[PDB]
Amino acid sequence: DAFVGTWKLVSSENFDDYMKELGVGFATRKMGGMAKPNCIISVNGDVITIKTESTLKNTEISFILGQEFDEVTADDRKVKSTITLDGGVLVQVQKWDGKSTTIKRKREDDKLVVECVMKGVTCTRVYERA
Ligand SMILES: Cc1ccc(C(=O)CC(C)(C)CC(=O)O)cc1Br
Repeated sequence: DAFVGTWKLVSSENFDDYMKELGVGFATRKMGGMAKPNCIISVNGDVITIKTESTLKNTEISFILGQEFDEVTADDRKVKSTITLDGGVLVQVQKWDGKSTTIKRKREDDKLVVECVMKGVTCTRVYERA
């Protein structure tokens, strides 16, 4: 839709602070911090697939909107995820150990903008079409 495509990371703000708030250790933060992943979003019927690809780590999720699923995150958290579409924004929540984090993906001009919140920290990552 507005989201379908192959996207390349072009900027990132506050990602180290976001990872630190999630409890990610130094070695993993170091690897994640200067990663420049591609994000590949596709849809077939009810099922949306988001692939995130980078030199040292790939992940993939597939989901139906509104249906909770189990996810292993790139930093190895075992979480329960739910993704919904609200005002054209894809809103993902991950829940684990009584904590949560939200990841909002939105389309703005030429940008896929991804806002990640954990407690007081807000990270913004911008992707452009590859
Ligand atoms: C392999 C890999 C998997 C996920 C991420 C993210 O950064 C995910 C979040 C936090 C959701 C942010 C985003 O999608 O840009 C990075 C890499 Br490298």
